[PDB]
Amino acid sequence: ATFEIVNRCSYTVWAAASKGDAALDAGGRQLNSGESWTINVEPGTNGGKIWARTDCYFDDSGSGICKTGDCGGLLRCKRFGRPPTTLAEFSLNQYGKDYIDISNIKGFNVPMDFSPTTRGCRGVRCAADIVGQCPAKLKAPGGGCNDACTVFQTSEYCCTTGKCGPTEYSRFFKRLCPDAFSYVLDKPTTVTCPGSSNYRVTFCPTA
Repeated sequence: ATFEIVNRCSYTVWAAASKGDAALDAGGRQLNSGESWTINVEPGTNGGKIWARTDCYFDDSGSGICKTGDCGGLLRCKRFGRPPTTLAEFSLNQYGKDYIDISNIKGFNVPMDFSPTTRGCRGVRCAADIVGQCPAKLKAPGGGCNDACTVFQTSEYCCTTGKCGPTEYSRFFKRLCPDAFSYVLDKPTTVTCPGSSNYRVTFCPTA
């Protein structure tokens, strides 16, 4: 599958692509404003994620640190990133279908559109100014807006035991971005696409 990752933000972002135990394609790339990166994602990739990282620096060996979304200090991500991270999530060729979503469960850093570039299903977007509107306790010191699980680390917010429900914090993300997951047990906003679709992830999508 082809994924085009496009940075339309005014700021640089360091794109990342991983399935949690390995990079997808090169795993990461610096994208200055307006740049894109086209990757190949293998068919059958399950539990893949693409995200932006902000305010990074790396040395010539590709080791360094990002203020949002850092993946073990690497340019070329092998593992998922540190919150806060707006997440484009996908599982491909799953019993004949692809499944895509955007999630704020791990917070929000950069606005995102995640759309097919082939026919037959909708895209989703979360492009409200969540960072500017972020409630005080969720503001991350390095920038972006943490989820309440990362901040409070209890099942009330993490949905590890019993049956978690919405909180004022989850409702904040949901109100700003109805089409993204706001907590683990949110009513799903996943889109079912034809198997073997192609996609575009756009940071700071055009309104």
